[PDB]
Amino acid sequence: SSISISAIGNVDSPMIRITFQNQTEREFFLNKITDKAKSLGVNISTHPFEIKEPNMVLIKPSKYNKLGCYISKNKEIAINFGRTDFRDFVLSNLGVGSHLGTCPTKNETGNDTFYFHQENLSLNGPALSVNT
Repeated sequence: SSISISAIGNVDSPMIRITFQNQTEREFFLNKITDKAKSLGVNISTHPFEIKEPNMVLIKPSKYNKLGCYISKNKEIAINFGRTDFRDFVLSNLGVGSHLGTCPTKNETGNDTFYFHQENLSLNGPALSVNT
Protein backbone atom coordinates (compact mmCIF):
# COMPACT_ATOMS: atom_id res chain seq x y z
CA SER A 1 0.00 0.00 0.00
CA SER A 2 3.08 2.25 -0.16
CA ILE A 3 2.66 5.50 -2.09
CA SER A 4 5.26 7.78 -3.70
CA ILE A 5 4.61 11.53 -3.89
CA SER A 6 6.63 13.95 -6.07
CA ALA A 7 6.24 17.55 -7.19
CA ILE A 8 6.79 17.89 -10.95
CA GLY A 9 6.64 20.40 -13.81
CA ASN A 10 7.52 24.07 -13.84
CA VAL A 11 6.95 27.15 -11.67
CA ASP A 12 3.89 28.22 -13.69
CA SER A 13 2.41 24.72 -13.98
CA PRO A 14 3.47 22.61 -10.99
CA MET A 15 1.78 19.28 -10.29
CA ILE A 16 1.77 16.52 -7.70
CA ARG A 17 2.46 13.00 -8.94
CA ILE A 18 1.04 10.26 -6.71
CA THR A 19 2.20 6.74 -7.59
CA PHE A 20 0.42 3.68 -6.19
CA GLN A 21 1.68 0.07 -6.06
CA ASN A 22 -1.08 -1.14 -8.39
CA GLN A 23 -4.25 -0.14 -10.23
CA THR A 24 -6.54 -1.52 -7.51
CA GLU A 25 -4.91 0.64 -4.83
CA ARG A 26 -5.30 3.69 -7.07
CA GLU A 27 -8.96 2.91 -7.79
CA PHE A 28 -9.64 2.44 -4.04
CA PHE A 29 -8.19 5.87 -3.28
CA LEU A 30 -10.06 7.54 -6.16
CA ASN A 31 -13.40 6.05 -5.13
CA LYS A 32 -12.82 7.31 -1.56
CA ILE A 33 -11.98 10.89 -2.53
CA THR A 34 -14.75 11.20 -5.12
CA ASP A 35 -17.32 10.05 -2.57
CA LYS A 36 -15.90 12.41 0.06
CA ALA A 37 -15.77 15.39 -2.31
CA LYS A 38 -19.41 14.87 -3.30
CA SER A 39 -20.43 14.74 0.38
CA LEU A 40 -18.68 18.07 1.02
CA GLY A 41 -19.96 19.86 -2.10
CA VAL A 42 -16.45 20.04 -3.55
CA ASN A 43 -16.61 19.69 -7.33
CA ILE A 44 -13.75 17.48 -8.56
CA SER A 45 -15.48 16.15 -11.68
CA THR A 46 -12.63 17.17 -14.03
CA HIS A 47 -10.13 19.00 -11.79
CA PRO A 48 -7.62 18.75 -10.12
CA PHE A 49 -7.18 14.95 -10.06
CA GLU A 50 -6.22 13.15 -13.27
CA ILE A 51 -5.24 9.51 -13.74
CA LYS A 52 -2.09 8.58 -15.67
CA GLU A 53 -0.62 5.17 -16.50
CA PRO A 54 0.90 3.32 -14.82
CA ASN A 55 -0.58 3.53 -11.30
CA MET A 56 -0.58 7.36 -11.09
CA VAL A 57 -2.87 10.17 -9.97
CA LEU A 58 -1.78 13.71 -10.85
CA ILE A 59 -2.90 16.78 -8.97
CA LYS A 60 -3.05 19.41 -11.70
CA PRO A 61 -2.11 23.10 -11.32
CA SER A 62 -4.34 25.60 -9.53
CA LYS A 63 -5.41 28.48 -11.78
CA TYR A 64 -6.76 31.88 -10.64
CA ASN A 65 -9.63 26.09 -11.40
CA LYS A 66 -8.94 27.19 -7.79
CA LEU A 67 -8.24 23.65 -6.62
CA GLY A 68 -4.85 22.06 -7.19
CA CYS A 69 -1.11 22.56 -7.06
CA TYR A 70 0.75 25.87 -6.94
CA ILE A 71 4.06 27.34 -5.79
CA SER A 72 3.45 29.48 -2.70
CA LYS A 73 4.88 32.95 -2.04
CA ASN A 74 7.44 31.16 0.15
CA LYS A 75 8.51 28.81 -2.67
CA GLU A 76 6.63 25.86 -1.10
CA ILE A 77 4.70 23.15 -2.92
CA ALA A 78 1.08 23.95 -2.05
CA ILE A 79 -2.21 22.18 -2.76
CA ASN A 80 -5.59 23.87 -2.49
CA PHE A 81 -8.36 21.39 -1.62
CA GLY A 82 -11.30 23.82 -1.42
CA ARG A 83 -12.50 22.73 2.02
CA THR A 84 -10.62 21.90 5.24
CA ASP A 85 -12.36 18.52 5.66
CA PHE A 86 -11.48 17.53 2.10
CA ARG A 87 -7.82 18.47 2.55
CA ASP A 88 -7.68 16.53 5.82
CA PHE A 89 -9.35 13.49 4.25
CA VAL A 90 -7.06 13.37 1.22
CA LEU A 91 -3.87 13.80 3.30
CA SER A 92 -4.96 11.15 5.82
CA ASN A 93 -5.80 8.65 3.09
CA LEU A 94 -2.45 9.28 1.39
CA GLY A 95 -0.57 8.86 4.69
CA VAL A 96 0.73 12.43 4.52
CA GLY A 97 1.12 13.62 8.11
CA SER A 98 0.26 17.25 8.85
CA HIS A 99 3.78 17.56 10.34
CA LEU A 100 5.22 17.47 6.79
CA GLY A 101 3.93 20.98 6.06
CA THR A 102 1.91 23.99 7.12
CA CYS A 103 -1.67 22.88 7.63
CA PRO A 104 -3.85 25.77 8.93
CA THR A 105 -6.86 24.70 11.02
CA LYS A 106 -10.52 25.66 11.51
CA ASN A 107 -10.83 29.37 10.70
CA GLU A 108 -7.13 30.18 10.15
CA THR A 109 -6.05 31.63 6.79
CA GLY A 110 -5.31 28.90 4.22
CA ASN A 111 -7.44 26.34 6.07
CA ASP A 112 -8.24 24.68 2.71
CA THR A 113 -4.60 24.31 1.71
CA PHE A 114 -1.54 22.19 2.51
CA TYR A 115 1.96 23.67 2.13
CA PHE A 116 4.81 21.14 2.04
CA HIS A 117 7.83 22.33 4.02
CA GLN A 118 10.58 23.19 1.51
CA GLU A 119 12.95 20.65 3.10
CA ASN A 120 10.38 17.85 2.54
CA LEU A 121 9.28 18.32 -1.06
CA SER A 122 10.66 20.46 -3.85
CA LEU A 123 9.82 21.00 -7.49
CA ASN A 124 11.35 18.17 -9.55
CA GLY A 125 13.08 16.94 -6.39
CA PRO A 126 13.15 13.41 -4.95
CA ALA A 127 9.88 11.63 -4.12
CA LEU A 128 8.55 11.03 -0.60
CA SER A 129 7.54 7.50 0.39
CA VAL A 130 4.38 7.38 2.53
CA ASN A 131 1.87 4.71 3.68
CA THR A 132 4.74 2.20 3.99
